[PDB]
Amino acid sequence: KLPPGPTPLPFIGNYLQLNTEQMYNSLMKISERYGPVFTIHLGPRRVVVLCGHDAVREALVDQAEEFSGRGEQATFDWVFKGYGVVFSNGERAKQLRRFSIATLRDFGVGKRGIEERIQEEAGFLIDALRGTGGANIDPTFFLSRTVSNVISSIVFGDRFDYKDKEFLSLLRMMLGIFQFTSTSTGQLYEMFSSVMKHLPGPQQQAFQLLQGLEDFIAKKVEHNQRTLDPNSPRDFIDSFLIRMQEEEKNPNTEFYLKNLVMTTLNLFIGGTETVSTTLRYGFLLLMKHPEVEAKVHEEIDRVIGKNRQPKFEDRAKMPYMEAVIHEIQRFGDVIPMSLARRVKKDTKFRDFFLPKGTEVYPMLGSVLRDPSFFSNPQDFNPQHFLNEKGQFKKSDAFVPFSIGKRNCFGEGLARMELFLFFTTVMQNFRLKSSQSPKDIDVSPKHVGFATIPRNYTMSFLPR
Ligand code: HEM
Ligand SMILES: CC[C@@H]1C(=O)OC[C@@H]1Cc1cncn1C
Repeated sequence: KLPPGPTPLPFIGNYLQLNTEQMYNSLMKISERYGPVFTIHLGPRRVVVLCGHDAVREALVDQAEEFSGRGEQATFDWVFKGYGVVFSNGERAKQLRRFSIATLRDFGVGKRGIEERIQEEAGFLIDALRGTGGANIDPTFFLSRTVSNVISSIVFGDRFDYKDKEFLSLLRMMLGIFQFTSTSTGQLYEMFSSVMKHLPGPQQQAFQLLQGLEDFIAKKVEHNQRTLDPNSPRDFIDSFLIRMQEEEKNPNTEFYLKNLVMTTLNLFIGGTETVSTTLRYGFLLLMKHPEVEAKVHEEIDRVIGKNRQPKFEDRAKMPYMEAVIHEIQRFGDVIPMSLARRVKKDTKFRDFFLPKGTEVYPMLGSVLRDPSFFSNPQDFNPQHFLNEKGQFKKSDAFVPFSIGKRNCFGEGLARMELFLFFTTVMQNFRLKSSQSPKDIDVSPKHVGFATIPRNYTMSFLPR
């Protein structure tokens, strides 16, 4: 009655069928044998796996409510423990998601306000990139300081100074955690956390980075409590603390300190790491494909010029830039197995029985690379989202933010960030790799919870 899958052994589950260094490939290799919907055992953790566009959409959209429960990511749940928007369920999820979405809008997300903040911030990236004097540099922290400063703008009330040593520290913590969760040890941790959380190893270093990010948030919150004005909120934290006051006589309220610290931490991490990684992978992809970079320059110079900052409405007159970013996201596949979902109830799904609480892995990478939706799925080719005529061609398999009821509500900010950061860098600079185009490896360095591109250096040269 459960979907078919390979026979597990007691406790270790399907250990013998999985290579934890390549979870995505192992699962895809299993899906080739069993079909697109299968049951896998991550140790004693039973998970149903959805591969391909049709399986992912049929579950997450066509049966949206049923598949709207949140599952586990054990590394991250070490600190969160079900608190905060991302890892919450039921009433807690309803309440925090509604609040988060509305308070981000109040602070300019999808509005003129945040567009101005992003333009300013891009401005500061531009100056910082000129300041290398065309140097061969690691762009990791330049990109990530810039990106993080936007969400930090919204949640903490001010940006970080690029020279701030504590800022760099947090960014290393973030990079560190995503790194770990995409290593074989990270993925074994997903299978055997109840043992491994008590064992020395890279787990312990990852928990310590998570604890450092937690301590920094709770000290930012403590500061806000001590200085709050209930009639003029400075930031997201302020808004949340005001609601905590209004709610202190509701006995069943989800608005309390632990949910504030953990939601704020979801936002800070969310709004920092994915867009940053996307950009870094982006500049690698473009350096590997000079023909695509040249076509980008052409369009920016024609539609925008050189005399001003790019804006968000510029998107509508720029078919090719939209297709490069969509293709960057589709190739990049930054979060390849989504965040895990779970069935809210005993559930019937295309002739299988899913008991209440069964964890579900929507293989977003299998949709981004579904050969029914994309011609040569393993090639970076911006034409994947283009008319024969050259107009922007959408895709139902374009799913890097997932779909359904618990879909990324950061999509709006991220899309605005990607566009303005990519064009404003492209307008002001051309990209020059440390090796020739043919010797650049664009294959990932780590794939697990995230797709992590290889360490590289590059140069930014003015036009
Ligand atoms: C390149 C950019 C981004 C990518 C690829 C991405 C990807 C994802 C994915 C795959 C999920 C899981 C959704 C699901 O379970 O169906 C998610 C959820 C989430 N994301 Fe993002 N995201 C991005 C940007 C952002 C930004 C900028 C923020 C914060 C401003 C953010 C915050 C969140 C939050 C809070 C959730 C939890 C949704 C929920 O459980 O209700 N993300 N994102
Ligand atoms: C594993 C959950 C991570 C967290 O703490 O909150 C969001 C984050 C994952 C994520 C979702 N959207 C972008 N990111 C980087």
